Amino acid sequence: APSYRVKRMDIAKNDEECVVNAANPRGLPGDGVCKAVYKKWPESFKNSATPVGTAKTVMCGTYPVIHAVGPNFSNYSESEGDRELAAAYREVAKEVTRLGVNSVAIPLLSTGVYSGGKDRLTQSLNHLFTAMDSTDADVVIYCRDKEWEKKISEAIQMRT
Ligand SMILES: O=C(O)c1nc(=O)[nH]c2ccccc12
Repeated sequence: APSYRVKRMDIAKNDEECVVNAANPRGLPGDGVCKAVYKKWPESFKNSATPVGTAKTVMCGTYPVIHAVGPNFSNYSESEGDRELAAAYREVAKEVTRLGVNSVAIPLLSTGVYSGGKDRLTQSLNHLFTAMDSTDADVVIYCRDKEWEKKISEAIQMRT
């Protein structure tokens, strides 16, 4: 029976069958999640560019890296940003299904330097649930903060 879990650790050390990179539309290495991700799967960045609100899979050997591009809320209106964030997660669910994986390691898109300086834990996590609820995969959400870990865990436990 597929589950949602949260882990406070480096997504580059995930124990899942594939990883979602919080990517930029240029397909460039970047910093944060994208940094450790670039260092662990650099060959996954070959032709990894995909537009805001989309996801693109690049294989690193047989290990799929799903480059998902959340909106930078600095650049987007709240309404248009929300739509692009929902869309990015929809494309992640499609890739996860197409790959036939049993599990996926995923960050909360648009919650760091793309957040526009605002707390988007609930906004981002709800878009993640909406997309991934139609999939068969175990989902492991990776965060770095302790508080965020607690809140994500509570939101997971609240649905069951
Ligand atoms: O803020 C983020 O977590 C984030 N979400 C994303 O979808 N893409 C990003 C690309 C570069 C840096 C940060 C990000």
